[PDB]
Amino acid sequence: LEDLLFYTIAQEKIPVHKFITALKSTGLRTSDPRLKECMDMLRLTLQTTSVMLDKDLFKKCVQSNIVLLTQAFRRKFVIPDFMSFTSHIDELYESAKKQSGGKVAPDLWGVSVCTVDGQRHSTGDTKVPFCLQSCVKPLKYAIAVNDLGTEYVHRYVGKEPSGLRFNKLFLNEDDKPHNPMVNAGAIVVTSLIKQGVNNAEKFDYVMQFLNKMAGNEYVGFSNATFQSERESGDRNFAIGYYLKEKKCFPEGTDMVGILDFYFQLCSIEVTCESASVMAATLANGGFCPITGERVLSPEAVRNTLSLMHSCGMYDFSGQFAFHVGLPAKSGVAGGILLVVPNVMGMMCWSPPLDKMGNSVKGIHFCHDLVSLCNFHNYDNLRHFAKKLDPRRE
Amino acid sequence: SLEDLLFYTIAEGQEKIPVHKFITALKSTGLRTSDPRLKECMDMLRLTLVMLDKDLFKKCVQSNIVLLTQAFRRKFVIPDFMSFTSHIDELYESAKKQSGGKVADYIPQLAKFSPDLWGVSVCTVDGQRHSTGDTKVPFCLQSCVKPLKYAIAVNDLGTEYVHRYVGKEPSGLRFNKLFLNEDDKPHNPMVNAGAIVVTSLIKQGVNNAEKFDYVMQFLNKMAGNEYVGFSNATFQSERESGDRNFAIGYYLKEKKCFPEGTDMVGILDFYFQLCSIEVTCESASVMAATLANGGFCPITGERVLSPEAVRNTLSLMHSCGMYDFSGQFAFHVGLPAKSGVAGGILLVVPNVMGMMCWSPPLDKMGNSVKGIHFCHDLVSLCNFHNYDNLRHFAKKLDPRRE
Amino acid sequence: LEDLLFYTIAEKIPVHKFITALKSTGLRTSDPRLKECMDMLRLTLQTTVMLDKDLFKKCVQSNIVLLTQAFRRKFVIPDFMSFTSHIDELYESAKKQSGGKVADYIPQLAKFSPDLWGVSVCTVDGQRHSTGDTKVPFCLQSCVKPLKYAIAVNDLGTEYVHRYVGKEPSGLRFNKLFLNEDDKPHNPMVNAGAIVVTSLIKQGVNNAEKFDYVMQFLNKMAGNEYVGFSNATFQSERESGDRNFAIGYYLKEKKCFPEGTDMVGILDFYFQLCSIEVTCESASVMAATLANGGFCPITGERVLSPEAVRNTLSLMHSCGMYDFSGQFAFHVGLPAKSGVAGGILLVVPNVMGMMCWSPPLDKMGNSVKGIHFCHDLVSLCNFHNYDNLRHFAKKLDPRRE
Amino acid sequence: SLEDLLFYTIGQEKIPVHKFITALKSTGLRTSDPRLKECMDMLRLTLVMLDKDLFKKCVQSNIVLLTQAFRRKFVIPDFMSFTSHIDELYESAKKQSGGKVADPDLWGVSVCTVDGQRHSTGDTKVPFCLQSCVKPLKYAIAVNDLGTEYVHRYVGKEPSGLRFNKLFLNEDDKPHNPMVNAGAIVVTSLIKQGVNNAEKFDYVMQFLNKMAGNEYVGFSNATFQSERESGDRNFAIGYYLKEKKCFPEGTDMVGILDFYFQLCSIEVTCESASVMAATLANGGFCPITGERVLSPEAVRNTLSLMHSCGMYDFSGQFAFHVGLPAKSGVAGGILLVVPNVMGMMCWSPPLDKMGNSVKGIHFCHDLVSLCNFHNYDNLRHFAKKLDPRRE
Ligand SMILES: O=C(Cc1cccc(C(=O)O)c1)Nc1nnc(N[C@@H]2CCN(c3cccnn3)C2)s1
Ligand SMILES: O=C(Cc1cccc(C(=O)O)c1)Nc1nnc(N[C@@H]2CCN(c3cccnn3)C2)s1
Repeated sequence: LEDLLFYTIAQEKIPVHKFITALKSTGLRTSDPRLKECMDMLRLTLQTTSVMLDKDLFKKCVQSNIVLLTQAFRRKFVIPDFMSFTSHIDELYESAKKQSGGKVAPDLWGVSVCTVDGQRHSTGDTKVPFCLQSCVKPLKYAIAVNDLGTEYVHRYVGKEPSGLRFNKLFLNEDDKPHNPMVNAGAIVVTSLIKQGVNNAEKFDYVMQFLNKMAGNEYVGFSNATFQSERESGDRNFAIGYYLKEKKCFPEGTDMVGILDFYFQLCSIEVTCESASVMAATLANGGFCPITGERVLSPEAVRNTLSLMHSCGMYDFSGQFAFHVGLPAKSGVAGGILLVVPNVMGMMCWSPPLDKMGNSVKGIHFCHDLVSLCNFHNYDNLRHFAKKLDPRRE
Repeated sequence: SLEDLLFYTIAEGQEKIPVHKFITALKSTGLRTSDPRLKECMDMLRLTLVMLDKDLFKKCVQSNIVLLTQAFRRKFVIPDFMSFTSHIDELYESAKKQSGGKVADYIPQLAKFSPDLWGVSVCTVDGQRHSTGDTKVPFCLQSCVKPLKYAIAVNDLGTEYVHRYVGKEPSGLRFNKLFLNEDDKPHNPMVNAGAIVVTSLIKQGVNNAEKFDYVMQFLNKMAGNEYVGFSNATFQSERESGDRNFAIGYYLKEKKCFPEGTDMVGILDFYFQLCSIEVTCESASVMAATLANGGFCPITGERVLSPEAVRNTLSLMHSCGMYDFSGQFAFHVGLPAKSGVAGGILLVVPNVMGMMCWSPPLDKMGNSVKGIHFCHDLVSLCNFHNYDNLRHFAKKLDPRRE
Repeated sequence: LEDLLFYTIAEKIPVHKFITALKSTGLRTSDPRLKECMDMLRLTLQTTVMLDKDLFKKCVQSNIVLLTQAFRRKFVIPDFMSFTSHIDELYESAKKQSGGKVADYIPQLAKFSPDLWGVSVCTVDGQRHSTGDTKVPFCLQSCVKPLKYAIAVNDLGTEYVHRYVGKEPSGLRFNKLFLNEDDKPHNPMVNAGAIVVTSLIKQGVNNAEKFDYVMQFLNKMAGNEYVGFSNATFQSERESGDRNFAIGYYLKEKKCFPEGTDMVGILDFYFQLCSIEVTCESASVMAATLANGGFCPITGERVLSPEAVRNTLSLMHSCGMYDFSGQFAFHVGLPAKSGVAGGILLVVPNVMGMMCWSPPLDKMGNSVKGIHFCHDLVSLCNFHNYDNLRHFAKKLDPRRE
Repeated sequence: SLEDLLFYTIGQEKIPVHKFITALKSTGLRTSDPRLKECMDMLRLTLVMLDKDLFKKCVQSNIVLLTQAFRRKFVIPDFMSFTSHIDELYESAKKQSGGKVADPDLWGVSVCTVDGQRHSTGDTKVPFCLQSCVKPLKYAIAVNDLGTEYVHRYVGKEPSGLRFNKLFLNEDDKPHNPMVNAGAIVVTSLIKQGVNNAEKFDYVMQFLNKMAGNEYVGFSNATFQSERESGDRNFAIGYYLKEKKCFPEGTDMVGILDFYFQLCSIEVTCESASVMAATLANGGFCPITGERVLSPEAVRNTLSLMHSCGMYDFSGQFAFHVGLPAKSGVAGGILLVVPNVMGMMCWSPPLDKMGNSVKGIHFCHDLVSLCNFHNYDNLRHFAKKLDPRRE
């Protein structure tokens, strides 16, 4: 298997740089956690002789990681021609870049891609930290369903868009918040997680869960955003008191403590790069693609994607489901967390928002992405007219 | 050569293949001997008529060799079809025990149907077929026709024109009491007001008899020429008790929701006719499979609908297709479906198969009790939910795999 | 007594002096209750311009009760001349407000000059005053809604009528919903409620007889002044009545009609009732019948039961001015009903009826000049439902010397 | 002279004091009436037989009021016959024993006419909290001090219609009216702005004392503590209004909520509350003191909104059948105004499903079935009703 792969890259010896170039062109990064042993071995070899790899040295280096390297080089990844795909991503990025309207809650614009096989691409401002805000709502819902199951969670929150052209009603007709993607629903979801412990431990628990979803890439916290959310959270206090009065919380809930935790969760920071990996975990059935670790149950992921599909883009949710047909979640910092199930996760970020509250550039990019590729939920992988299918050669 | 390869597969060391042995093997892939794409092969077999040498076999199968090769090399979307239909039969028998609900009675033609009629038909995107129960009994599409006529409208007129007159979203728990959204358009094509507007868009400028003929011809193609009929007795009854639909018609007219030059009372007549179109589970499953197969009819290979028409139809069936149960159905079942008052549920598994489930008794939401029960069990068993993962699906079975 | 009254007006009374004094009370010489007196005066000017004690007694004796109340300043508004002078000033002030749009949805409405403006007053004692265009016929339209509701309650009682229609404003939900939560039209003053009310009247006879019955009832309310019919308005209403057909089918589906109703026949009758014509003068008498507990003030006949009148006034108060109803109830505080021809039927209970008419409508559908006049009227006089009769700051109380 | 005329009406040489007192009470006035203070002081100084001269000395300072009383010029001339009807209505409502006390057999009705004629039956001297019955009173204070235009920049003027009171704000982002909780909360924020809550409360208490002609007004600290501990719905309203900028600039919203709970906890008796209602019936003048308490504008606006908005979700039915401005509260009080005639307070703790006192609702319907008091009854033609304004 090491030999087979040796011949593919070879003709007596392989220069190390040639192996690295070929590896990167598959879309994997040399820092990928699943390539740690291989890359450690290569570094050790460049020490123990001072740039050329025979059959035997090669086998020694790649043997621990041979399954993944074989899939990579045999073009078995979900997107086999990754270089051609990222060239299209860059063109969509540049086209969205020209849409400069909208209002910040301005010129920063980044897009990151992580496939379900861990292939990575970034364009623009993808290493700048920003708060998740409402992008965290699907993530904490997934955690709640993961730990508690669908039946328990949906005793407290509903499963459908309100329809009302406003977040204006807090409760559906059964006295539950409409869904986990609206503020009242996210507040109730927050109350379900890790009940019985203090806020510091609840927060640590959620942070550890997000670290795993992001394959240990950047997850941080903006104390400045937290302070500001809590000082202008009058609408959220209104929701909290309303839910308390209507008995919407689990028995023994400290409602004002839950609101504080809620503001903390909104203030969690990511980059486009780290958030794309979180989205890829959702695209990959709850397994983190760059570590192989099982993070969320399949039930948690399926429910989260269903509700992002119908409820994730504020009052634009219905239009977005129809035209784009992908589970997505927007936030006021300008983030759009986007999932292409079975294919990839993305995070798009540009601060200026349209009248609906959605990033202008991200919305434009999402429409162009589905115009180009047969990724709409109800596109037919068989016949798709003029679209490109990046899953094929 | 391809015919020879296939000859050896069926021959298994023998010099000649008995005809019955070829037919049995063919049926076990899921294809029917009547499949329109196997016409030349079956014609040749009839001309030959009970033993087939290499040469005679090649003469018979040569015109249809591509399809027969895919069949016998287990390349169909569901390779182990026999095992799959065994699961379908178990789900069928389990739903059969759920005999609650009430048959619709508001007209004599609905009230007449036995509560105990129950059929399920499957047609995969490769034309593999299976039926259990009462699958050859005609019943009216009723609201099951709504996605089909919307697909026709989008096919002929494009998304932009159609959605100038009808919206694209569920109204939400505002029930179905409001006829128009805030932009004075019916909320979507799956509610009565939206379907009435859609009906006014089709084949404009010709009389109702020609509009109806056109729609009937279109449904014939979607069904691969299987049973499509018309119930004049249902039509007469719909039209005499259609007070709610007349209220909608006058309301839309007042709010100028129709294309210029519309004869609103004539459109209502056409609407009642379309609701009275009859299918069987068998023929409707093929229509659903056309939608699962990106607009190509799987048992004919004919392009019937544009990709845009099919995608838009499936999107709206997903969110709007099961009356007030639409949101719950989208969440738990996660498949585009459309129910009707005759007890039909038209069900699409994109890229995999179409189905029609039919049982007259309806739940409190208006949906077939047995069909709803079957749809839940189907997705509990198989990784067919829209947001199931194709790689990691816990203990579900994936019928696309060996 | 005739003698007492003789001395009040008096050795001999010139006829012209008796007539001018009579007119200054606000009564008209044509008042039906003065017929015998005026007949006797005309006969006297034929036989034998001067009236001694004896001739006077012969003339006024048949009508002496009414003439005594008139001359002893016992009418509801004793200084009527001073009151009508205020009415005229309010009229002239509203005349300057010439904004709004004439209704155009049918040719018969679109036709009316924006500048037509009339106000007529009829007190509960039959005192009359008109200013401006008060003898021009126009269709009641929605102004007929309280009148046919009153007829229904008169003939059938409150409990029967309110089995089919509700008793409350829908709330600023506007009038997009045809039915309340109990599947009844919200009240008799909205189109769906008026359609159901129409189905209750004179059931079991044909439309021609239903119409004749309503017309005879309106004639009595108007003390036999002008009540007519605009066939041209009727034809136009019926050919563009799409919204009303929508309501009719909706009500039929929801079983809102009395058993055996011919819904399309009811719609036809509904359009006929909307096309009934009045003048400001004749409609003010209809409003005065409602102000006077169901007795027509110029004939003394009782047109409607006390129950019918009370219920009609209650619903005009809360539901009568379309989406402006709540604002109108708060600021003006009088039962009123508007219509798309520019009419405002206005009732001051225990005091008077009025009809204000000016075609140009505001954005709510109410006559701009009529609305302006109604506000000024209550700013000036202590007529608001919740003004006090004893302590009213700087308002004038016309029912007081 | 007026004292002499009155002397003759009450053909002896001398009037026993008891005979003057019993005749006075039969007009409906009480001997403690503040407007009869000088007369009753003089009688006490005199103390049992009164000649022409002594009588004149006693009644002279109050002679105008005593003349109206004895000449049957009061709004209800045959008061004794009227109170006999009130007692029958009282006994008939007494038999309606359903409903649930807010989480019991007490029943009182008090009448005060616009002329200060008084009658009570049942439990009319037991203190209970106004609760929502305070809403029209504080709205009247706000309009009195600030005018209609300013107040209605912050609160609307109409019933919401909506199934219940599920929406806090109308389409213009104002609470629908002053009689719903959100509207009363905004009204509370308008009163005596810029001073602390203790002074705002003192000011309102002084205003209520005048409306009640100085009869019983108290405060239930126990009710206040309970309202604030379970006021989650009111905190939701407060935060919602704050977010939508519904309060005057510089408002301390949590302080306003505290004041709101205090105002709900003010105590009255049926007797003292009937006088407050009579102030509203009498154009803003307190009938038993003659003092001007509220502007005519404040009173008219208050009565208009009580008419359409005062009886929770029963308001539209009540307006149609009863046709009188009224305001109910969760302690079982119904404050009722018959404009130009009288105020009443009905109190019985058990409430119907709408939140209204069962006995009070029954009494209000019977009162208008009997008498031509509906706002759209006619004063000349009224079928078989009794008109208590006539002899
Ligand atoms: O109708 C129901 C379901 C429900 C909620 C509570 C009780 C029931 C029941 O009757 O069982 C039903 N939902 C509701 N959700 N939220 C409501 N009110 C909140 C606070 C006030 N508000 C608005 C919005 C716009 C304008 N003004 N105020 C939104 S009402
Ligand atoms: O006002 C909007 C626009 C719109 C659309 C979606 C939501 C809203 C909203 O209420 O916020 C408004 N649309 C409407 N569509 N249909 C309406 N009325 C029809 C006939 C009468 N009717 C009913 C229903 C129940 C009871 N009574 N009559 C249905 S009015």
